[PDB]
Amino acid sequence: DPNQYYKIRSQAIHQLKVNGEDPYPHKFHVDISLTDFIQKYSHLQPGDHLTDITLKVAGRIHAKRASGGKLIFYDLRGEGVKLQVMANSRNYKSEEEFIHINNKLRRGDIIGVQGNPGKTKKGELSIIPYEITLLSPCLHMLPHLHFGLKDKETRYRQRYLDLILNDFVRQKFIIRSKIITYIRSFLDELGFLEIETPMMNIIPGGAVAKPFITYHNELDMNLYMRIAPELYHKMLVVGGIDRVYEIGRQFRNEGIDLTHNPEFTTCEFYMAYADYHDLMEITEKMVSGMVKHITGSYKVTYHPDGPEGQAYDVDFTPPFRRINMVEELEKALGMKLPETNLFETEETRKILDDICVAKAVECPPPRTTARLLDKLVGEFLEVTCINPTFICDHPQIPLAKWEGLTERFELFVMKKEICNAYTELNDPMRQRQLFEEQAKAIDENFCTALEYGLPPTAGWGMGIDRVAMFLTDSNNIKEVLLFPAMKPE
Amino acid sequence: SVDPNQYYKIRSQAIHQLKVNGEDPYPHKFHVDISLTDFIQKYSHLQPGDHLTDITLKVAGRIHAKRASGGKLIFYDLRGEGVKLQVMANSRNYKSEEEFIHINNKLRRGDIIGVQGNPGKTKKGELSIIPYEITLLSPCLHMLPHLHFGLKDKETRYRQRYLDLILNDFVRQKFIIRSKIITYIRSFLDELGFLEIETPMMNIIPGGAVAKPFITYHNELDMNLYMRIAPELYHKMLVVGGIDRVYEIGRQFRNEGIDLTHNPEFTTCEFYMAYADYHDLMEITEKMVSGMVKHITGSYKVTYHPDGPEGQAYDVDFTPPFRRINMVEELEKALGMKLPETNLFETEETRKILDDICVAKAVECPPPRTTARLLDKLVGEFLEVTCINPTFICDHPQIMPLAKEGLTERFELFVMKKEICNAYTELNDPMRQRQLFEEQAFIDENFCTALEYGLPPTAGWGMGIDRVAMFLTDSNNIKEVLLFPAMKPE
Ligand SMILES: CC(=O)NCCCC[C@H](N)C(=O)O
Ligand SMILES: CC(=O)NCCCC[C@H](N)C(=O)O
Repeated sequence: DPNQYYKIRSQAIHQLKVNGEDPYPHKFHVDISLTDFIQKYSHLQPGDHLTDITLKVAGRIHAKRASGGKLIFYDLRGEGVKLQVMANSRNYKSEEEFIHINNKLRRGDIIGVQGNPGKTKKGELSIIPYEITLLSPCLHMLPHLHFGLKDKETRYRQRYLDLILNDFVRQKFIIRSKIITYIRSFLDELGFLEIETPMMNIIPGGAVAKPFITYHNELDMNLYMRIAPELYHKMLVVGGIDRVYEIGRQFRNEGIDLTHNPEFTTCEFYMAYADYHDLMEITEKMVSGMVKHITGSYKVTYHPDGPEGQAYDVDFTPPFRRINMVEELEKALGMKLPETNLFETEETRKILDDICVAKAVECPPPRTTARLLDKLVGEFLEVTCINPTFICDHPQIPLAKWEGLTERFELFVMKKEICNAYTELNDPMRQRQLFEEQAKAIDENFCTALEYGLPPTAGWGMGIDRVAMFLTDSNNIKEVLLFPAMKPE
Repeated sequence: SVDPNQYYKIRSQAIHQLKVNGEDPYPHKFHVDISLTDFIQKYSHLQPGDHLTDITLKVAGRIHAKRASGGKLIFYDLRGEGVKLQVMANSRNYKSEEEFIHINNKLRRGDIIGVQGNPGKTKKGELSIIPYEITLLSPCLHMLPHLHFGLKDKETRYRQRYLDLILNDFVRQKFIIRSKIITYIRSFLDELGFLEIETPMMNIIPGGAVAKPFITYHNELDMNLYMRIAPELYHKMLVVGGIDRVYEIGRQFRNEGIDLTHNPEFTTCEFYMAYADYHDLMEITEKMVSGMVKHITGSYKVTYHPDGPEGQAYDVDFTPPFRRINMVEELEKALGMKLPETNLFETEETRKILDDICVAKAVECPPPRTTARLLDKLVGEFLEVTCINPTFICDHPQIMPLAKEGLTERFELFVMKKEICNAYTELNDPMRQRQLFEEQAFIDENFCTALEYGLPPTAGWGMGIDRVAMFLTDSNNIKEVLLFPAMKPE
């Protein structure tokens, strides 16, 4: 069993220490990465052996296949590449020390290799070791070679084991970092200032979201983990920093599952003297440019239900489809809806309720205008948004800006919102009124800031984790979080 | 005269009157054709008296000064993006004389406005825009300080950062530099093949030690969580997983006192590199720091005022190579004497030798006068305060960790007598680490298990972004480099 293997191996390692062969006190200086070792010496023809060149490589042993006792082959792994170590007893420092190192090494051990490049008769590039050094043994039993960790729960609870055994996982978080790095580069080149704003607030945000509450001792007061940096960003726009963005963590005290995590990453930027239409060009350039630069093409494949399930083609080629919500809902329903400034009335609500019935689009027991419109929008518009599609001018039925239609777009990809933009409010009187009525159902410092004068501004937000899922062909959030929150063992 | 509250009430009335009259400024939208900065670059070559009636442009900004020059002419000092441009509102050139007076009498100091007009330069030689139409966009409802005065009261600057940014341009340039420091680090490490990662800020076990943590309660899991102080354990688990070069520039949290050099949240950078030791990271730190200073500021030489502008100015020279000193030997050379052999630093006999030394050289040490604390004060007064230029101080004795001949393998880089970053050779013996976590006043068994799968020889590196931003913005408290610093209750 795995526990016995662990007890046996830990004993053998303890014995190596008392014998003065402690593997850990060693430090190993690599002369060439495995990736570069391949590049330089992949041109050698079968049977080559560069006796003159001695180099030091390191990596993790994934396979050990003997060939009589005079020859052992190791599958040395690292950086996502493979390199064969052909341990030939003749070529080792001595026969006695060749036997001794092979006796102690097991699958999974970290080792450094000093030897000469070369290609075997079968033609696979190798390094012929003059000396192999154990640097850090693997004390636990790993799965059988071509087996691995299929159990997602284990993969998520032991990410280091997941990366040791599954190369596709490493490529995911490389993709994740390239997304964040691309956003910074795109926005920096537009003159945006990357900023950091408080993650702990003296009062909870004016938003529907159960918060993380923590207590500050010296202040004798509770602090609240942030849900978003918006109000800090607009205070800086008032201060004269016209273009600000922040790619940082947000916190929500809610339920954990395959699509929700208590901490997650968002990007927000605010741009003075812009409206939601100006941000549509920017969103199209960034998102499309991001996809092509990272993946090599404008067309991506996504598996909403797993590799075995259906596969959707997603075409990020510009221009992205644009739609005005009400007009397209009318065109999709084949009927004219009430004029947009009569959407608060109870007569319009009835009409929507009837429409949902007549087309078998059932609504939550709360059959309101907001909910009947939500499920109509979802069933007739959002579901058709396979390619990147801007959905704009949503009915108010409360922030944003104003003939009954909100100044805004949401960008949908694979039937889901990945980012959205708003034209911002700057009337300090109106912003105040919202706060005080919201507080009966307030940020005094932010109201004051608007009293000094916020210019016309446009806001923009994106959920990074969702974007990482769609571009890594992942269908749960635990695949794109290095150490996802997990329910108790 | 008018006090600030009365000004606010009058202005609020006036702006409400504008809405009553169908002249609401806020719903107005204004697209800018060119930024004030590019405006100056593109038309500063013009000569005095010029007026380009052939070009109409839309600029915008905040009114800082309004100077009437007769009944038909008004001058506005318009500022934005850290630059300034004069608006010469000549009633003759305005759309109409009646609209000209109407708008100018609404406008006050601090109002945000959009200007549509022609470039030009007056007879005195000030580049200006000649408005055809000025638009009120967002009025400043509060009274600002007089033009050449401002906000010197530090507390008001920190509590109302927007007003500090409106009135003080040196404040904008500080946070521009701050952002360039972080961006430069990302660029430097990204070139060396590092993977920028994100690790949990919320832990289920209190991390580290001697760091009172922020505690928060997760409702669904019915459990307490702890805000992180360092990402280190998560990083090394990723090195175990084969990601050999990782870094994270993120926020750390300490439940501590709030003062001019302590903030409950702060930014650190850490990276871990497999198959490297602290020596390998010395050349990396040197290149990164020297190149950073020169790139951002234009030279290796920086001037720092640790006591304020009207204080001693220090010349800090980042020219490579940085001075390197081994702690014990240079301490021996500075004190002019031989110290006990390094293996004997845990003996009462060594503690008395150091006590006798501290007394003989008037190195005050507050009880308890242990060896670790006696050595720290001797080092501070004979080495650390000598390090004006960037200086590596290395091989500190162990009596002064879970780090790695009685001398731990690390270097601290000191600038202006204080540590800006440090590096350690990491420990990878799992059997050791499991016992070393058994220091108390908990144990991360998940991290102990990960090491049991095998961590290669690794080296860690850590830097406080805030202190570095302080030294490069000529700031001497931490609130100057934090956009919204924590402030005691008002
Ligand atoms: C008016 C408004 O909704 N402001 C919020 C910030 C701007 C929108 C952006 N998409 C966001 O909230 O992230
Ligand atoms: C051995 C040790 O103290 N490790 C801690 C993490 C590595 C050092 C790094 N410079 C840091 O603590 O930030």
